[PDB]
Amino acid sequence: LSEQLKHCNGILKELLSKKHAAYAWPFYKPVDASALGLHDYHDIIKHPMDLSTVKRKMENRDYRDAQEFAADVRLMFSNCYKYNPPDHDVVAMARKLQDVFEFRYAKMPD
Ligand SMILES: COc1cc(OC)c2c(=O)[nH]c(-c3cc(C)c(OCCO)c(C)c3)nc2c1
Repeated sequence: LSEQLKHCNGILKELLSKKHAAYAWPFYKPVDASALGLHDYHDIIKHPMDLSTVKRKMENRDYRDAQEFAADVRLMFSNCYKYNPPDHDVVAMARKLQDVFEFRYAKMPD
């Protein structure tokens, strides 16, 4: 599972790469609810998550296994699906980035 954590890190790097930037960018940094006018965001979302936070946790060796890492990535998408009207542009972007994630996560080495 050092090997599994390296697969996870590879996924993370891909998610942050220019390849996916057109739909990944809203996930780069924590949602700035204040800035955006989303004054209910932190009443609705108990545990914010974003790719910069996942990167910091990987860098700090916070994740002890692939499943812990995946839980944070899925939390980030679930927060998006919870908060937003399902026709919002950001939800379309979340679906696309999550397709990238789930297909490559599935290729995890034993
Ligand atoms: C700039 O990055 C983001 C990332 C986001 O999530 C990962 C979101 C997100 O979850 N919702 C919204 C968002 C923004 C506005 C101004 C909204 O009001 C529409 C008018 O009623 C709504 C419903 C959602 N913007 C994000 C921006």
